[PDB]
Amino acid sequence: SEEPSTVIMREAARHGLTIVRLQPQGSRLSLTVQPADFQALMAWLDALGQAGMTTATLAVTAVAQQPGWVTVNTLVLERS
Amino acid sequence: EEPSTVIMREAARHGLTIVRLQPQGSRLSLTVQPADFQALMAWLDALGQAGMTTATLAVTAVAQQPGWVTVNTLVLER
Repeated sequence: SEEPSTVIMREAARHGLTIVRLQPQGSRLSLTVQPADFQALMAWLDALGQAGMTTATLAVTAVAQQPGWVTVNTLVLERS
Repeated sequence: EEPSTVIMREAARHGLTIVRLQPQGSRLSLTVQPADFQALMAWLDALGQAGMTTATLAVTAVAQQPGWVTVNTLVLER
């Protein structure tokens, strides 16, 4: 059905995420994302899960002086 | 309410098992057993709505169970 990049970018536009890099990682997808509002990042990951893309690795750390924001240290998704 | 009360009540509401909850001032370091990722995120969202932010999170998928993860690091901030 839809290619993963289409879903990822449509949902990134909806939830306010900036994609620095999207590249394959074996059969998975590695995403490099600019620092983000954690609530918006969770809403985006939930939308990707609804499109059949599970979160294989996620590591985030709060941004200094902005506790509700996080640096996305690692993000890897599985294809649908 | 004390942060541990909210954290433990909400973990039980989302089926998550806490095996260590260690205070570090305004930060709380947790050790959580492997979990359904959607439930883990729902718990963190409910904690955020109660004023407790996710300061550090590191998870990796469970091999052969893709919707599940191991919670390698979890630190919350009150």
